[PDB]
Amino acid sequence: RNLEVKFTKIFINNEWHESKSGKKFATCNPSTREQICEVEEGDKPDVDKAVEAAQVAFQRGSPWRRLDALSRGRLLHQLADLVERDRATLAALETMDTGKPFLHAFFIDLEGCIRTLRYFAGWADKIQGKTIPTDDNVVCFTRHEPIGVCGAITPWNFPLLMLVWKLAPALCCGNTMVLKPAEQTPLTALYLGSLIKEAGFPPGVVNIVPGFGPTVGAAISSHPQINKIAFTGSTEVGKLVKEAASRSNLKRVTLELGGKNPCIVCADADLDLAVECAHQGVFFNQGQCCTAASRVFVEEQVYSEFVRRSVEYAKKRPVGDPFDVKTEQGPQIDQKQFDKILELIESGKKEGAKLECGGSAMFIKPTVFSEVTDNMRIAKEEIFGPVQPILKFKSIEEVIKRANSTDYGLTAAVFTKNLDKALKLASALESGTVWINCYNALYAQAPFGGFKMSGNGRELGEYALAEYTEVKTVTIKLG
Amino acid sequence: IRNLEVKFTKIFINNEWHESKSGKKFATCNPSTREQICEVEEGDKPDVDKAVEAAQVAFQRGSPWRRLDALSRGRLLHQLADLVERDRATLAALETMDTGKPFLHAFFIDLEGCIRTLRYFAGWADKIQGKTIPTDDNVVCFTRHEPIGVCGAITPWNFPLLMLVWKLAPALCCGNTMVLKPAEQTPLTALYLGSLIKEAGFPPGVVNIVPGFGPTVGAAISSHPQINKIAFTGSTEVGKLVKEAASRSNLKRVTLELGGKNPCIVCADADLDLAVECAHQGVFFNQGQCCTAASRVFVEEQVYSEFVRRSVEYAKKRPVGDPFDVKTEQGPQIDQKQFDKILELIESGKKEGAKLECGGSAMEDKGLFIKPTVFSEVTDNMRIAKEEIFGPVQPILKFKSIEEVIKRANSTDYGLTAAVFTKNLDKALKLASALESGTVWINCYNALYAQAPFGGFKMSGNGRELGEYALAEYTEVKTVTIKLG
Ligand SMILES: NC(=O)c1ccc[n+]([C@@H]2O[C@H](COP(=O)([O-])OP(=O)(O)OC[C@H]3O[C@@H](n4cnc5c(N)ncnc54)[C@H](O)[C@@H]3O)[C@@H](O)[C@H]2O)c1
Ligand SMILES: NC(=O)c1ccc[n+]([C@@H]2O[C@H](COP(=O)([O-])OP(=O)(O)OC[C@H]3O[C@@H](n4cnc5c(N)ncnc54)[C@H](O)[C@@H]3O)[C@@H](O)[C@H]2O)c1
Ligand SMILES: COc1ccc(-c2cn3cc(-c4cc(OC)cc(OC)c4)ccc3n2)cc1
Ligand SMILES: COc1ccc(-c2cn3cc(-c4cc(OC)cc(OC)c4)ccc3n2)cc1
Repeated sequence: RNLEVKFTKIFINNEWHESKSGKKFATCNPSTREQICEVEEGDKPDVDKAVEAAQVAFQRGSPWRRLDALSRGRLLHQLADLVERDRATLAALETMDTGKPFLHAFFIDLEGCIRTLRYFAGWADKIQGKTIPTDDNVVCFTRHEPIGVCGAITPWNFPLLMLVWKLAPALCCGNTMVLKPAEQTPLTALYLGSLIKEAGFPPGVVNIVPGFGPTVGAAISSHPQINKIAFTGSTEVGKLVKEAASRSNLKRVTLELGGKNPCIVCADADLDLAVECAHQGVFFNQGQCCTAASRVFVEEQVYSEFVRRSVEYAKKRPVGDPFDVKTEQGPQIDQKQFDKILELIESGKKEGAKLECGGSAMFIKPTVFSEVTDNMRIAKEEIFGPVQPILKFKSIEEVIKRANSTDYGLTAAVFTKNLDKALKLASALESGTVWINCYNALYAQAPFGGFKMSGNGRELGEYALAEYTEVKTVTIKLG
Repeated sequence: IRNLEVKFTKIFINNEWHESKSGKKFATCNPSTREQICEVEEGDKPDVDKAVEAAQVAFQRGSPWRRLDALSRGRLLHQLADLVERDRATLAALETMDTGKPFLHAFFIDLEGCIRTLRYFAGWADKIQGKTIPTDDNVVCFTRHEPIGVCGAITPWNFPLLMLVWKLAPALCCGNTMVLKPAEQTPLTALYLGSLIKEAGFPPGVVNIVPGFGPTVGAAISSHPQINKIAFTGSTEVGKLVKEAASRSNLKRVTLELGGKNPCIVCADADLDLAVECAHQGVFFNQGQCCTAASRVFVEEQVYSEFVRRSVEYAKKRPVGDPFDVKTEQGPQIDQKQFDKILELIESGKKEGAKLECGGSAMEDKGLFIKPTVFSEVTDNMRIAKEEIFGPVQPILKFKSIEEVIKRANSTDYGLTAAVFTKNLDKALKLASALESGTVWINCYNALYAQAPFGGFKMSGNGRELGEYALAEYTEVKTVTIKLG
């Protein structure tokens, strides 16, 4: 209920720290506008410090480096155990900090945090190079060593999850990390730093430096002693991080960004499954989600009954308090976007699109657009709010071209009972994940990540391990 | 072959030759005789835009190329490698003409390396393999390793045709399409291959070649919003530029290979005669102008002197002269910028206080050649020891303990390659593990195989080439996750 925030400082070498400037910023609560607490405002000197602590704890011969590969997973299981223990604490904090429904934060976010952690615990002693057939007198092989100090920079929509998805793989491969969390949502990250010292990782293996994007985050992406970065958030902000990494240190960068992620309904598709899952992927977590559906193509044979059954759904879903055990949808975080959404609601009005339900606030009331075309703004642009822009199509080959036309591509969900229509579509769509008769079906063992401008690199899979290893070749010649 | 005329100097788009949309041209010179081979078309963004739209369409869904069978793709690559072998002495000549590589070197290394690489990756085409992943009882989930799309490739002058092939083979077996820009210093063989690409029967628009200049064609490729992936072999300087440009627009995926301060450790318990021979050809091969050249040579005290003495006779004994001669080992350096720039670094050596055991100045001024040069008593903070010299210079150093030289070699930001010589099982391996280098040879030098990946650690690269690992850089992972009733 009323839960005290106990950790608010820079986490470095498993000791709690103050800004080298003593500056502080103050996270608030989107549910009820209320300053939660005051967190230390780190910055380049603070970063500079943690990055050194990471280099030391990564140095050869350190207690971290010498750990038996399986004891690396022992820790990772220990940390997951702890997360498991203090689970609702985290769900509570993550709710206070983001305004997610407390259950949503308890059964999705933290279930994902716990599962993702143990999955990569598995991999710690299964990271295998190759032994390669070359010449008769030559032993050749490759090792998959850890890259070094790893930079993690995450968004406020799934703070602890987006954070674990980078921490779990990075630590099993045996890097050390400097973590830098949103400003909107720094609480759960800072908690996990307690759990990290408790499970007993060596000091300096993980370090957290909360603060601001252009200050702290930008210090990371430019730092000469960080060897890799993982970023989850804004397309355009990723562009800069890639740039800075390139200008300084040539570090390895992997990004996960947004997208106009399509949602395709065929004539023979289960309609209640299609309509409802199209709903879960436009209105879940208040519409702000890496996996949200910018576009919803529907074949002419089921258009109106699709559009009709859709508007029935929007009006019945409960809004209100986040600690509500009867709600689905809390508030938005930063009104900076609140403006441009219910502006975009007029974009479709202005270009000739029927608005079948909703279109203003009370939060925003869930909205639905029929008669939408491709060229309208409300189908050209990502929307971090509930806006269901429903289009129409004759051919499978038609919607293939239409849905693939944007420069983004992180998610596509297809709905059909037909075997040929399922597979033909999946193979064609230029999307990192293609879901079929389901939405937001993320698993810790299937890689997530972007095609085209939705990012580069993958996360959550055996493929994740690639982004946290440098491949060394040994080539030995005998006499 | 001697007075062989250059047949190929135009731009290759959709398997048609072309002139500059501009009309301009530019010359390539023979560095051995310092005279002009001929003029090639100078491309620019409007040329690059032409080729990209070509490639964009040869990769379009249902293209002859995309509907093509997977093993047939393999067959074409095997087909193109046949042609190379046939026209091998044409190409190797062209390569020596353009670069002053000893011709025999280009025919037994360079071109050999090209055919072998084309064949390895030809073999990977029907064996690009994704995963099926267990998840819940009611879900089928699996991954496909789709091709990326239009892949830029941009390569230097030190191995013009080999650096091109290292990218073309994997990308082409993986089902991509390509816009290639060779170095302006060395455009001849990249064009010849384009002739063979067409003969081998590749669909038009699957490979395209626009020659021209770094800032002009190069950057137009790196920034182009419809190119989906770049490979770059070149300098660290240009390397940071190209990754930056890709970041600024279209967020392309970028893989980079760019030189190093490549350590060559020689332990006291070392076949010394092998160490001098390999750490000699290691330093000096290809006129010392190599991505993997040997720059800092660490030797243990117990053997420091007699190593140096053995290195210095090799240096004088090793033949320099006409590339077409069958007894040559070191042709000329590539151009005037390099020759002066290397000659200058020599003086920093003299003037930073290091015994000039041999050579030390250029010879027979009417050529672009340099006396093979050795140094002694070279300390760390010294200039010959901190910077990539791209030429014949052999700075030797003293070292005491293993842990001394582990720390000393991982002191740079580079780390493309390293050699270690010892007979000691634990030394070789302890060194092999601790060195921050991409490849680590042991009791050999310059041992590249297509099956083994090659690439940089730290500021020497991102990603790899020539291995099953190259496929990673030319495929995009998709996850298909089906749910059942
Ligand atoms: N003003 C507009 O036109 C407009 C419109 C809609 C949405 N938006 C975007 O919505 C975003 C919502 O926040 P978000 O976290 O989901 O995305 P984001 O890109 O802001 O996420 C950035 C993450 O990285 C850090 N970061 C921020 N700026 C950085 C920089 N310049 N260099 C390095 N690291 C940096 C932050 O601390 C946070 O961790 C805003 O950042 C904003 O760009 C803006
Ligand atoms: N006439 C000339 O300008 C000229 C001639 C000889 C030598 N040089 C210089 O000699 C050095 C030799 O370097 P190297 O060839 O080993 O590698 P490099 O990094 O100089 O060039 C690698 C390749 O990158 C391409 N490139 C160059 N600059 C680029 C840019 N800004 N954007 C995009 N692509 C670009 C070029 O076509 C070249 O083939 C370079 O400094 C080179 O430019 C220049
Ligand atoms: C309609 O009722 C449902 C209630 C609940 C679920 C449901 C989804 N879940 C997802 C995870 C998980 C793990 C992640 O990283 C591994 C990422 C991620 O993002 C979605 C989710 C864990 C548990 C879970 N349960 C489905 C249907
Ligand atoms: C003294 O006994 C020998 C035994 C074996 C060899 C030997 C090594 N080789 C390496 C290549 C090759 C291939 C490349 O790409 C695949 C790149 C590259 O660049 C340096 C070289 C080609 C031929 C070759 N032969 C020599 C001498």
